[PDB]
Amino acid sequence: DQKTVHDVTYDLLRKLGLTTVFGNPGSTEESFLRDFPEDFTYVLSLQEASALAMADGFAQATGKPALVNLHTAAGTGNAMGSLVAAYRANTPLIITAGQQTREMSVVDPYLNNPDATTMPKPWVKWSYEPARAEDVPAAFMQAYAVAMQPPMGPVFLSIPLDDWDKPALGPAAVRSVSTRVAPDAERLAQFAERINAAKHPMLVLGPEVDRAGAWDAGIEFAEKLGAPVHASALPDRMSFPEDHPLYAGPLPMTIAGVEQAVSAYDLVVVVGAEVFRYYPYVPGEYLPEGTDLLQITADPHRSAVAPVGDSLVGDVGIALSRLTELIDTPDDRVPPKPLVRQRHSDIPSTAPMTSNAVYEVLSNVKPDDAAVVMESTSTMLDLFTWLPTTHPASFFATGSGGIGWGVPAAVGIALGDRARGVDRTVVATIGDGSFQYSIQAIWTAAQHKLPIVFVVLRNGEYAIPNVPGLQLPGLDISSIAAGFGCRTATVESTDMLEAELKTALQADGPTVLVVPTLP
Amino acid sequence: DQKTVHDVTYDLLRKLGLTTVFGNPGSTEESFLRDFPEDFTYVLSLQEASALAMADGFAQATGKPALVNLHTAAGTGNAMGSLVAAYRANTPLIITAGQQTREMSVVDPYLNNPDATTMPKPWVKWSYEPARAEDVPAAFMQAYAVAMQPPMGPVFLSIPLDDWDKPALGPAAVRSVSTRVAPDAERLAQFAERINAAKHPMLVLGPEVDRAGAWDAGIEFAEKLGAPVHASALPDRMSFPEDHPLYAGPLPMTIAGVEQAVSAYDLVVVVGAEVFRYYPYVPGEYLPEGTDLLQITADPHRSAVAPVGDSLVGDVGIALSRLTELIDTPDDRVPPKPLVRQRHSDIPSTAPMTSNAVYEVLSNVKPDDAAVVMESTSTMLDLFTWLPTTHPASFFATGSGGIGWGVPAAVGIALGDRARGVDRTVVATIGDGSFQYSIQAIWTAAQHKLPIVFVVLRNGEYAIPNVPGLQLPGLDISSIAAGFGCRTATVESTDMLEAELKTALQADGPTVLVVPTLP
Amino acid sequence: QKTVHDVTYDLLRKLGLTTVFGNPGSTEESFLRDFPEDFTYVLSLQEASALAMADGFAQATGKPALVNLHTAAGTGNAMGSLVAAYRANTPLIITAGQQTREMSVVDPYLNNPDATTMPKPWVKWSYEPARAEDVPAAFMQAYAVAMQPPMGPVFLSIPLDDWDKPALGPAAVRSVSTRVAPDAERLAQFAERINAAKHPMLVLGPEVDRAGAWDAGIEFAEKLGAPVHASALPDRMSFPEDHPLYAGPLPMTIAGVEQAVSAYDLVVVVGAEVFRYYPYVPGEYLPEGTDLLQITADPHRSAVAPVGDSLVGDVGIALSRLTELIDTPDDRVPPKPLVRQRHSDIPSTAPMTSNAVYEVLSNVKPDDAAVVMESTSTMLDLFTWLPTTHPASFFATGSGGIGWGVPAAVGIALGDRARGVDRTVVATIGDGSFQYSIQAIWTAAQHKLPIVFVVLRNGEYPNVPGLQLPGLDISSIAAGFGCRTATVESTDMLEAELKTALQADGPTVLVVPTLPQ
Ligand SMILES: [Mg+2]
Ligand SMILES: [Mg+2]
Ligand SMILES: [Mg+2]
Repeated sequence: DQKTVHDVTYDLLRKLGLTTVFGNPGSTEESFLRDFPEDFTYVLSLQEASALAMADGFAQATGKPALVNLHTAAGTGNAMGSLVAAYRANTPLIITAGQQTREMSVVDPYLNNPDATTMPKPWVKWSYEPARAEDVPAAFMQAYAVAMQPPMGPVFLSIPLDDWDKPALGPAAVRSVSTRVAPDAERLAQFAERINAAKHPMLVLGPEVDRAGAWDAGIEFAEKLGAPVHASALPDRMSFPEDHPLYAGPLPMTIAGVEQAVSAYDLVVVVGAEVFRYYPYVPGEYLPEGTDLLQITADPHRSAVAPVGDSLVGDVGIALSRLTELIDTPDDRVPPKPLVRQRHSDIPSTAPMTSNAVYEVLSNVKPDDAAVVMESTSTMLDLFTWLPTTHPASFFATGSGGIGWGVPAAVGIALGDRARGVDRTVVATIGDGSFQYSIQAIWTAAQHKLPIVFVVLRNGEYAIPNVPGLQLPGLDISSIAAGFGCRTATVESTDMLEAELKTALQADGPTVLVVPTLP
Repeated sequence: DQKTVHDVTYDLLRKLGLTTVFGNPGSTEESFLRDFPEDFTYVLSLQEASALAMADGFAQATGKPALVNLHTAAGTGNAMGSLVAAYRANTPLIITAGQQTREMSVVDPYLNNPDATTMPKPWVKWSYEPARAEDVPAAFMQAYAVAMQPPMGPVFLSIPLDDWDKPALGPAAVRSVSTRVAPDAERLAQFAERINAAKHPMLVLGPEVDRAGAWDAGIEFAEKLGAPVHASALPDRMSFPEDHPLYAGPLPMTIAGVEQAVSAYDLVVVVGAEVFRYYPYVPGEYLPEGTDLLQITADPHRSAVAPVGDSLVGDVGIALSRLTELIDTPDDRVPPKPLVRQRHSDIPSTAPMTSNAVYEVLSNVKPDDAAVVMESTSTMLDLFTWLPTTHPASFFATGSGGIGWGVPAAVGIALGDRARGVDRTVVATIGDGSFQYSIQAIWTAAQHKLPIVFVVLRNGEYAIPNVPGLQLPGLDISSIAAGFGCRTATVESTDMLEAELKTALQADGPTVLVVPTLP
Repeated sequence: QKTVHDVTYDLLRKLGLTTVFGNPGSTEESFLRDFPEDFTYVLSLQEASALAMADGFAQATGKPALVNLHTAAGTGNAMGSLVAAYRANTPLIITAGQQTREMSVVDPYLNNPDATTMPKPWVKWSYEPARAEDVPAAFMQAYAVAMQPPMGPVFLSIPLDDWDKPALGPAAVRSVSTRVAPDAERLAQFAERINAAKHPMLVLGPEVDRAGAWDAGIEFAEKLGAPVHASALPDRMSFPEDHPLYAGPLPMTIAGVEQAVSAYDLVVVVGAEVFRYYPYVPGEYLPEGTDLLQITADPHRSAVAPVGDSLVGDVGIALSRLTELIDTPDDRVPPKPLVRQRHSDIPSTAPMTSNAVYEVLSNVKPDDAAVVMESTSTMLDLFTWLPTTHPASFFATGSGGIGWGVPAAVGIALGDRARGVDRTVVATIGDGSFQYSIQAIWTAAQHKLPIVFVVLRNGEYPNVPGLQLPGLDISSIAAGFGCRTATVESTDMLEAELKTALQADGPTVLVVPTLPQ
């Protein structure tokens, strides 16, 4: 009748709010999952890359940590790609895996996970296997503490399967931690003074802003400062309304490009974005002479690696509210030149159509409060042109740039919306290559009847001389989708796209719309 | 006109025989894959877990190392589960990933893979990123050297994308290494003396024997010794003919079970198997009093972790041939009690049928020289009963116990058979849960028109109190298979199974046969 | 025309990293070549001493310091000191030479393969640049990582051919946050919880002194009016031990601390671990009815706490702000000042008790001296006779590992001299501890540092082997390394030799025969 480690750990998890587990069960996790409490929810994915990316989307949508459970070394390993994405997104995930029993692990038995704590390195804030069964509950509290303290991120706990049935020491202590630190006030005041002195400042608001819930504070600061506001290149979140008069669009993604974009300004203020998220290499100066840079981030790693600038560490939400109070109202600052999207319509059109046609049709039917998930690199321009983000927490893309994230993340986001009482649709625009990586995640969408519309752009190739492995012939994506239980159609025209979109928006459960598009 | 690192590295790869690359291409790998030589082959998989497991099967079937190419941290991470399997199988894989350019990596740009060498740890023999572009070719030679020296295993090389276009130092030196070491002759002679002295010896021949090409040598030794011959529990390879009069079947998979199985013997000789591959925990003595143990393995890690016994390190093929010469012909050794399979027939039967029905139908139609790939844990007894392995290199299962291996490994094995000029069919029996993990691999089978028959046992659940996540409703596996380009049928009876099997064996290209079976 | 070497030293000068501690070897030659005239190289005879000396120098100056070590071998020799620097949150930039990129692929002699793994898990960051041209930016990055809170050591491995390559241009000079502030809203909740307490108790730990928050701590403590404990096993002391609210160090066991807090309804832990336990004696971490708040600059220390609600933030900022936030408590009947049981063993002949030794010390110790302590067995005597009354005036090993105090004392004195603080360092070191890093006293002699090493000689560190230290003439060893020395025969002679040592130029080693205990 004594409480076991299992009893008191689930009791702690409930108090912490960790009542949803994403995973794929195996033998080494049976003692953990056995007698799963009735008020907890287990979300099954067919493959671990999907489980962890789903948890990532869930955690991001709920603004709360999520628990993942993986099958020893094999399952942990399958999730390592999604782990990089979660780590780059600063998502508070508690990743657990079963481990062989302490009674046999010394002989390295079948499905042992030797040196388990090394495996997820270097992509976790913390990796741990308790020295004894009795500390499993405190280890969970600690995992939550590490994950949730800034900057947030995933952690790993390996638990020998025999631990769970051991007598507990007693109830687990329930702790709470700082999820924010504030900027040093004296340094923040120094930054404000430098900002007041600028003649031609520019403001960059990156993904940390939306993740801090600081959308409104960013707007209030941006409007007082009166400067043009850029977003991050290659954003995994969007943190400032893209229809705002001050919006100047995403930064370029190269050194030379950013150099040229900032050369008009005497000061760049970067809040919640890296300095800078560069992708392809085009040589230049990180910062052109005559342009100074300030950086504000909650992640000391991001200020540490910055090639240039003066930085400070602090929650970006606190920083923005405070900066608003500290800066002067500029004297007659000249309104930035409005951002103009080169829109032209390719509607109507028959399949195969341009990606430009596809995104315009989407913008005509997309509900105003829908969330957009993006995983189609060849079509970023189309998303920018036709689907501006105008609400907080309504745009998501891979934290790392690795694909196979958006499909399971969409399932996680919709599960998250349902848990937090938000009624909206998730629209995911995914390339056909990207769609294949974690295609099995759509089964979970169908199983939970999630309002997700997956719009798959089928052009028969990957989004990239004589390079092998780019072509994707011989895929009937509708059959696969139907096979996994999703509603589906292959669209023949912009009219059919529009009509199927309207039907999908009203359906119970997810739909996969396959849209043939041009290469 | 000067040779680049790219020129001379592919020249070296060709000389080494590394002319097939398994992977999934990305931006950070473009400079590697560009101008891919015409006589090389690129095998595309839709997801990295599949790419690496496919390479694993290819390498095992060809008896030669294979090259894998993965997309920076994201792609490396997606493959980590299959990496554990390859590492546990001692498969010589050279795993490479692209890395961000040396011109920008210091600022941790998008898709950088910081501390890349730590990531695949602890599941590689060696992990390396060259200190300069010019050493890339020597680093490949070294990767091959480490992978190929005993015990074989996978290695990891991370290559900054800018390296490939740098001027080479000159042609790369071509080296060759030992792929075997021999047992210390004086210690092996000591072991032979101990064997001569046994009154009731037993012999265990594990997966290293088949991987060493030592099938015949194992038979010759086993026949001279006259002892019963067990196989490994949970075998990833089978190394001794299962229809042999001396065959006593696989060992049990628990401590108590093995204890009881070996207690009749005064000496257990374990060649090329772990001591012992235990799975579930049932307490006992590793070795009962009165029973001694000798262990011979090419992997010092396996002798190091053994709880009991005297061991020696050496190639198992060399050891077996030599032991044959060293041991006495036993005087009138009593023939072991024959192994009797509890066969009873459930043919004919309508769907859903017993797994016993399914495997008997398979045994009636399976070509004698077919390879079997196994990934259906709830049906190991059926495989044992109806599909004995009677040829070398004709049985394969996951190295680690992690599922999602057999489907892509089957594709790799068939590609391997085609490369090495062996004409045979691969029959893969896969559970429905297992089939989902790396389901996209079947697209590669269809793209290369491989003679693979995937027999999927659909019982609606995973092969395992109150445990969540075991049920798999709402999957139409035929639609998915057809969607990926494979021939397919859903069988309704043993008659239909037999007929579809015969049709599949004659088809060009793979077939997925979905067989409804009982829970 | 400018090389990587040129622009890196230029950047280091601008960062203030102008003193280098180490012992140079072949693989460092290219780094140290043409060492600029305005930089200072402090040589130690062994690497453990070099890093611990850099630790003390950085703690004393309140600035980062650079350490340069000889490839795998030299880095390895310093790993024990690295643990101490890492536990103390000292911002040290540790560099080591590496074999040339031209050869390292063949694993040549003195190569350091997988260099970045070696100092793990005891650095915040470990790195070997992907190319020569990134070396200057790597140094800026190392500074950034070490200096951002919580501070700590980092490791850079530099292939020896990198230094002579052409630089890309001047290195960008960046500045970073060295503090974050508490979340104001969370701090305000903590303040409310403090106001609601009937009988709170305050713990002030080593972070407070490292943040220069001695005054803020006094101000807050005096307004709250609660008893004030210090950390067990302190590496710094942050609150005057002659203050009327001072209750002494916490016990060092679970059962002990459980008992110590049981009178209080709320424990407020600022800049101390929760809690620094050493021997195991079982209990509950907190008794029922006692709650705990924890404020630390190190997220690791809040993460591992077994109990409590915590927040992360600079402890100086938190203290100053808490003072403004809490109520003025009413009806103050103040806790009575701590009464130490003091009974003299003076005068006395050697071998004397440590009780005698410390009282003699208290009689002659300059009021503004720094104490460096490494004698676990005599902590009670230090508490009894040598209370810490000024900020930044007590130092002991960050980790618990011995061999730290001697080199640290050398670095502290060099740091005082660098920052223009005129004071004496008094180090009280057991005779076993004095041996680990005894070569460090050579650097003290070489730089003529005002350090008085008081070595408590009792011939030991049961039944456990390896505890006996016979056949050591420490006085002759010290003189051999160039230090003034004396073996004292009585309290009178101890006192006399102390006065001479405090007046002498350069360090003195006083060997004091003490009774075992
Ligand atoms: Mg495409
Ligand atoms: Mg099944
Ligand atoms: Mg002593």
